[PDB]
Amino acid sequence: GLFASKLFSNLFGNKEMRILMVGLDGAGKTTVLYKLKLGEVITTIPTIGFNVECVQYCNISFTVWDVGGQDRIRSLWRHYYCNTEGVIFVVDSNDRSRIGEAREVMQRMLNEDELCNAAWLVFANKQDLPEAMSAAEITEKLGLHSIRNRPWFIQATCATSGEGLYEGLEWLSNCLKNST
Ligand SMILES: Nc1nc2c(ncn2[C@@H]2O[C@H](COP(=O)(O)OP(=O)(O)OP(=O)(O)O)[C@@H](O)[C@H]2O)c(=O)[nH]1
Ligand SMILES: *SCC1=CC(C)(C)N(O)C1(C)C
Ligand SMILES: *SCC1=CC(C)(C)N(O)C1(C)C
Ligand SMILES: *SCC1=CC(C)(C)N(O)C1(C)C
Ligand SMILES: *SCC1=CC(C)(C)N(O)C1(C)C
Ligand SMILES: *SCC1=CC(C)(C)N(O)C1(C)C
Repeated sequence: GLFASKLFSNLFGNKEMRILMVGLDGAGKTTVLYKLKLGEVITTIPTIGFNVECVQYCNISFTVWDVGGQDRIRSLWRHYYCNTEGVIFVVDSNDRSRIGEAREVMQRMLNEDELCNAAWLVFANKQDLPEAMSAAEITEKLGLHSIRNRPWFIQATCATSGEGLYEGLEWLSNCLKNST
């Protein structure tokens, strides 16, 4: 009775994963979310609020909400509505000038008690740019090797084409597998 009823409870919980997309106002959170969700790159613009996206992958229903990464939006991050199982931090690779802003911004999100249970998947955007930063530089500067207190990873992605985007959704789904 205890085990059975449990298996019945997962019916309205399993097969569905919650995702969040945020960060800097110039990283390209909107560009990627639309590429993996719509499969095609469209005209992106500064998002002033949040935008949910229903996408299906491997029989699962990944929900990716894209909230403005701007400073003025930073506060809005506390209106996610508690549900995101994993987050997707977008960091511009070709923009070394702000490379510290993105790093410092994620820290604020990572230092939040209200977000100490959500994931932090980092995806270096603008990788398609001829001067796109390598994973070694973005990782080192971000203290990836020095940070082992929060589940976060760095991945090189190109939203303009969408390469590597699929792999990201696959890596996350494996990390939870419900049981986790
Ligand atoms: N070439 C290229 N440009 C990109 C890519 N992702 C974003 N951009 C550029 O970034 C700008 C818009 O990106 P956004 O998706 O609005 O960036 P954001 O992280 O959503 O920031 P806000 O929406 O302002 O909070 C445009 O100039 C796009 O061309 C990418 O993968 N490749
Ligand atoms: S997830 C698709 C979705 C739901 C609803 C709000 C009903 N709209 O029709 C869109 C397509 C945005
Ligand atoms: S979720 C795994 C999946 C199902 C199916 C369509 C049968 N394919 O084999 C993949 C691996 C895409
Ligand atoms: S996280 C707050 C909230 C959301 C929902 C899943 C509907 N829960 O029932 C509560 C009210 C705790
Ligand atoms: S981040 C999840 C959460 C918040 C807080 C109340 C600070 N706790 O540490 C839990 C893990 C319950
Ligand atoms: S989140 C990492 C992950 C989940 C689980 C399937 C439980 N495994 O232990 C790995 C490490 C693959």
